[PDB]
Amino acid sequence: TSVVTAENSSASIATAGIGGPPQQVDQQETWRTNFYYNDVFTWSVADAPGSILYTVQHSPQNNPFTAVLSQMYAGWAGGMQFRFIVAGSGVFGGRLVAAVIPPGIEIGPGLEVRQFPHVVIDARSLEPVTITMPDLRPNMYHPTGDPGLVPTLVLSVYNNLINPFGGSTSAIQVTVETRPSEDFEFVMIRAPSSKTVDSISPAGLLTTPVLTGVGNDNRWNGQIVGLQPVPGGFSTCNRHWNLNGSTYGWSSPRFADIDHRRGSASYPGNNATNVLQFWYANAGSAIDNPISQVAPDGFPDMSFVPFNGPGIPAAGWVGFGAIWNSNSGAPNVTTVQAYELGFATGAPGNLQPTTNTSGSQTVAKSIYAVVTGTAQNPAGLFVMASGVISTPSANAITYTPQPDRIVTTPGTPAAAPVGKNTPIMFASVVRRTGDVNATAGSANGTQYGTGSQPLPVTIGLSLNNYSSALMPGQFFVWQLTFASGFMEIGLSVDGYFYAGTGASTTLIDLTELIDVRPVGPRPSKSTLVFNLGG
Amino acid sequence: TSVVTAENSSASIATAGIGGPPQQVDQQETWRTNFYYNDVFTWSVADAPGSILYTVQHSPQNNPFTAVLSQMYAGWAGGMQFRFIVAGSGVFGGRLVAAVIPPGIEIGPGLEVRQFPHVVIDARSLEPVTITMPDLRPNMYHPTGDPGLVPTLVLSVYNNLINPFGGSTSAIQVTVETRPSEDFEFVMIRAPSSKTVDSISPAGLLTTPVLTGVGNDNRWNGQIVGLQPVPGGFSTCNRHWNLNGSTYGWSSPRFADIDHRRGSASYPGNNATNVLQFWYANAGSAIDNPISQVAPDGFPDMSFVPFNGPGIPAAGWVGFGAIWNSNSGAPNVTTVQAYELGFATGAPGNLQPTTNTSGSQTVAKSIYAVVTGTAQNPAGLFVMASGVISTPSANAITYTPQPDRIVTTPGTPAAAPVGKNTPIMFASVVRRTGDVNATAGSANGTQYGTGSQPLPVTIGLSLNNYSSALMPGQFFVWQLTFASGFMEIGLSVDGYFYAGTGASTTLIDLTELIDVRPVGPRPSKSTLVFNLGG
Repeated sequence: TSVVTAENSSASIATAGIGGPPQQVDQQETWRTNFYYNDVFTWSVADAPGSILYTVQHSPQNNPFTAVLSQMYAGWAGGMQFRFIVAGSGVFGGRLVAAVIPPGIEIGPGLEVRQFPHVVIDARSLEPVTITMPDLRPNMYHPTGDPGLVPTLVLSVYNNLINPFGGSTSAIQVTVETRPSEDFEFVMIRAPSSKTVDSISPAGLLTTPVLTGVGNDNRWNGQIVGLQPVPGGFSTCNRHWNLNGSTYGWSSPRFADIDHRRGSASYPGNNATNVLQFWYANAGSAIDNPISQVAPDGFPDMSFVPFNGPGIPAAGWVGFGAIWNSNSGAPNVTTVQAYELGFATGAPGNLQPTTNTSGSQTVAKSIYAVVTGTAQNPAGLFVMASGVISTPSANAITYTPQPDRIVTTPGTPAAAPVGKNTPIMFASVVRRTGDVNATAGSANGTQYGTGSQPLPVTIGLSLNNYSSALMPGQFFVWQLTFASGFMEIGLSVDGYFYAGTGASTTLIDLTELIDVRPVGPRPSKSTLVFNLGG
Repeated sequence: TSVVTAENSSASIATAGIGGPPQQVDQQETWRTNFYYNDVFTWSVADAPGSILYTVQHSPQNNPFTAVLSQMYAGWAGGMQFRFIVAGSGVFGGRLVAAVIPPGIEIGPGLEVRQFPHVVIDARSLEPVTITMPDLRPNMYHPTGDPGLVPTLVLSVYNNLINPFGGSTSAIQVTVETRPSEDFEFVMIRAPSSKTVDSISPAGLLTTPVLTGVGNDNRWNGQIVGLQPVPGGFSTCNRHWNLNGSTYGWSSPRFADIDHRRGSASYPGNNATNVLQFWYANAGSAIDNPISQVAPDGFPDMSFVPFNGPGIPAAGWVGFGAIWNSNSGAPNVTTVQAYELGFATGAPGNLQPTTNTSGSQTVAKSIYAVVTGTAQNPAGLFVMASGVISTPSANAITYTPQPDRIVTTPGTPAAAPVGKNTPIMFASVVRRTGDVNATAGSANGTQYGTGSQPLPVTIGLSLNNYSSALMPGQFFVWQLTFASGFMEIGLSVDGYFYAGTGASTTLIDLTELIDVRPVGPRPSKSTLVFNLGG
């Protein structure tokens, strides 16, 4: 075998002797002789000449085996060899340029990689193309924890990609591989406790059994069976956490309980027998909720539908609950019922649905008859957190909610389709009131309820800060593999999830889904693949 | 590594010793061992066999690093190595021939490159094809400033390019790369003050922040947000500067002021209360303007629309201004109003719009009521240079101007679509009179006003002479790179800008535009690319 050493090799082990004798310097060790996978990027026909497709800074992490060895060593020095395995086709054309940009030069649109010392990679190349990144460093070694100035490896489009067919295929995958060079070394062994870049990548929170096993939504605690796209956009802010340590809304991530103490109660009719109890409060009276004052913790963020009489309302959010008096509260025995909660205006007269939370008032009307009706001014509610959907007859209404019924607070980031990508929404089979036995079989299509993001993701995002873990303008992409196809699923800086379905409103079933796999950050201009089983 | 020396190598350093010892002659210097980018040309399927695609004369400039080193050296001698990296495809066919034509032979259509000593370059070649241009010179060295007779490198079509598909892709990009040969040298070090070809290429005047940042039009001082093509052609001559140091029109490039002293004034009606003041002068009475006598400096070159009564006219050019008496002028206090200016015939009776400036008369009619109306024969105007567009109601009329309303002087060069290319026109969002709050958001589409060329280009072209900087029959091409595509934009010998959209009238938005890049001269038969985001 032949392992290529760097140009600055003899002065690299010489000046890194301030760390003592070099460690893991044995050239017959396999982890130093073989190339191993590092990354995959995508080269589309929409890429301009001169545009940068791949960028990596010099670091052991670029190799899977020097990233393992760097957690026991407090320092490194030496180069790294990169290989480029274009998937390609013999009908595609266009070249790439790869050059090692020295420290002190910007990496941006104005950079002319073609006038650096470079290597050229064809779109139809069989053998992989190799370049060596030396360790052109001003520090004498890079301590793992603050490495210093490093060279950068930049792939740029030389000639733009052409496909002389037309549609269908428009992007080529290029696989980066990585081997240490002959003068790479480690110094100053440390305890494996912890160190290195002191941040967490957003990769391990979304694993395999989150979609084909356990895993729940943000609205009901239902098992995820589908992703359904929406074209045009939607907004959710209840249990939706963005990539920083913040949210815009109430409802801490737990389906426990809804409890409110102060608010008015009423019932219609002159007779206090077999009526519908109606409870109301304004927005901003929730003193007990430490996150947001606009609602009690666990209140559903849907718009109230105006219904009257004995008719069961279509769609909506009902939950089992009771009303309790204040002053060391013991609830009334003769009122426990299913209640539909929501947001209205003009209570208790002409009730209209509301879109914005400001200027709205929370309402709670019973759907079934109750033999007693109270009207005391201090009163509250106690409603379980998990809910069901009220329906007039069986059949199947629609997936609930629609994108227009979902209430938003002021200052909320909205999902927008960028390119051919479109946002998705996670579906779950939920029980209903028109048919309790809604097993997923025959007797009409079962009801689907859709939340924004998976809860495991909400729990694992709430604690950690990811302000630099994903570079804005891109999304982190996972690779779902079914039994007869595969798909790419993205995750932006706002917590939204993307798939490149385009203008389609068809539910995608995770029945035959097997495994997922991290890839990394990838820009929003690249279309996520849709090679499904169909 | 191996660097190939020339055939006339031993007699090249020998006869260039009249300059003394050779400089930058060190073969281990990287700038002499690596190939670097020089140019890109395009090989279309419309190219005949024998037709010349690429031509370069022998010069250090052909290399990015000997062009840097030539500004400190007053002389050079030796060869240069060229490489040809065809982007290609495995489905394309056809060959090229590259030969070094000696001095004293013409470079034209009758030249048979295939019977010179040549190299053959396939359309589907993976490895680059190398040729060496020796320094076959009659002078003993080439002083930078007057080099003398040089050999020329000519690429010609051997077999014409075939695509056995049909449409879509019809052109291949070929990338020229360049390395100095072993006997290249510099002599007689000079001060870096300045020298070399003593002219400026038209490349640095159109840079990145001219389109996604600062940058204004020739009609209003509005920020450029779009390019819109027109099929059929248009003519503009007001602040439109061609590639020489000349123009055909008035209005020096500055939005300062419009001031005219002599000309007649009138108002209709027997009552001198709440009338529309109307001022007129003939074409050719502007003594104060040193460029052209046909107009005052800053007068808008649009055709007057005939309107009467209290109706606000559709389209047009209005500006805020007042009338002033002569003989050490102090203006009248009781007449300051918005005025619509323009060109008419048959004033003050039957007013008709005019196309040609000869035989026309400049008119200036108020659109709003004014409590005093003068009729003195010596009177003038003072109108601000920046203008707005008068509109009856809100909505959106059209982009203004249309190609037919624009007045031309006699002797004006007209834009014509050549091939599939078509001319473009730079758009800007301008304020209107029907809606002052024309922020680019909701409440109908905002009004777009279109000028001919960017002002930075007018300022940077006015001073310098470019009579040989662009070879006629071609255009200089820049490479715009968006977030999801790219485009080629040309610039001819007449100041017009071209894009290869074809027969389309759709506005192209520079919202996602990032960077531009110079390429060079490219002929008019080559279609500029349109790989946009759609």
